[PDB]
Amino acid sequence: AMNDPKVIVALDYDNLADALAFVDKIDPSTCRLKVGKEMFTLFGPDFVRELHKRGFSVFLDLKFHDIPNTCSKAVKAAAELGVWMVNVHASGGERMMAASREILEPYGKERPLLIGVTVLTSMESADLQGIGILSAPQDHVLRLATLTKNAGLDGVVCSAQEASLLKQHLGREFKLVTPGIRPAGSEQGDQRRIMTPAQAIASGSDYLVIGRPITQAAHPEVVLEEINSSL
Amino acid sequence: NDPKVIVALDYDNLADALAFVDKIDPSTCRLKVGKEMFTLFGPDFVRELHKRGFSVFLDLKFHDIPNTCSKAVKAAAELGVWMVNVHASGGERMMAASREILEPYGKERPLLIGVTVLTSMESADLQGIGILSAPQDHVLRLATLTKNAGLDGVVCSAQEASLLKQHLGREFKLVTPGIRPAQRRIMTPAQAIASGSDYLVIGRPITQAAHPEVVLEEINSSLV
Ligand SMILES: [Cl-]
Ligand SMILES: [Cl-]
Ligand SMILES: [Cl-]
Ligand SMILES: [Cl-]
Ligand SMILES: [Mg+2]
Repeated sequence: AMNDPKVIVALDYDNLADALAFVDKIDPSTCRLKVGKEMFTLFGPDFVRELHKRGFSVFLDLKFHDIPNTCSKAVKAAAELGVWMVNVHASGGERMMAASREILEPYGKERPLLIGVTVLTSMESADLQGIGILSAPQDHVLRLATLTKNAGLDGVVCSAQEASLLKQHLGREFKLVTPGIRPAGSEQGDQRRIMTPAQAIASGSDYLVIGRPITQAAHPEVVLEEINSSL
Repeated sequence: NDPKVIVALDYDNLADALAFVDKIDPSTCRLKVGKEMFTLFGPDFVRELHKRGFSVFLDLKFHDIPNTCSKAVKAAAELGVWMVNVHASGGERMMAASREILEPYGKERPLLIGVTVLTSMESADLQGIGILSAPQDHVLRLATLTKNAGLDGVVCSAQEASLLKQHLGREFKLVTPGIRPAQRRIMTPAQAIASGSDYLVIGRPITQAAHPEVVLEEINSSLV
């Protein structure tokens, strides 16, 4: 029953000082941080180490996708860095995912959570047909999420719409990391067509990745506490 | 000039990697930095390789939504790398966005190369991820998608090279791993270049050699 902040703040800064100036405004007890391909390619593991020094848990969002040997060694490198969560493309296949899980076994209970990416949020039918996928996107997402589960991974990134059905098929403990949700207290957070954070969590999301609504706030600390209180 | 050999640097230790690079001349080869060394040692390692005079293929196979993939590719251009790759399975829009963001970096911009079907994927692996096409046919589809997006070439095997070169043209670059300088089942460097490969990615045959600079010199002389 330890502290488990549900909001993961996306850090997508092209400047290190701006990024750290933002982190200075928030508390590690109230959120987690996501470091993606942009900030990692620009600033590397030293940036992640600085976030760790500040006491934050980090989701290293690099979506590794390579042959099993290479993908597993990259995941091992994430474990050497001491990250809380790391992701891989399920499209890399079952053997790639299983090899990545296997290599983390020696890191014990503190090992990174290993999460699969199914179909990127930017992709719709047309984009999928372009890369040779003819099945309906929802069915393909379920295929890839099931592949991840069967490879022994800890969870997947998924939309709020997908969450309940994924828990039903894959288990109550399978971790669901959900992007695209806006604070109810923000502008366009009152819109009904997209789930609020409370609705997303009720639907099965375990974590909510949120970016600009927080990083652009005058008082991101206030926005986080409001999101948190509502969950 | 244009060294055709790209040496794979897959070390889990910085000192060991640098001791190896100390043995070779930057005029005789290029270097590949992948997900393992980049995750462990980051852009500072790539900058050290540039300081030593080497051109680098940053092999991180970016695969994300177009905005994010393009920002990662821009980060590669900011680092000054010679080549960077992305997964063609990220789709045409992701690849085109990555090319567009490189436009202002001029002629010195990183070459942008697509990854088609990973070497690890045979028919059974492909079925598992929702692909029912023969792997060779899927490679051709994804390589064509890469060219359509305006990219500079693809990573491809010795088996795939001549067919891709014939179909997609002389100027579309083919970067080929798995080659071994002289079993007869694996192509030699001269055989691969003749088959259409533009660059060769070579690992252990060079990194584990008693005299890596001699292996490189022998490979380079065999290509004419
Ligand atoms: Cl806070
Ligand atoms: Cl492998
Ligand atoms: Cl996008
Ligand atoms: Cl089948
Ligand atoms: Mg504070």
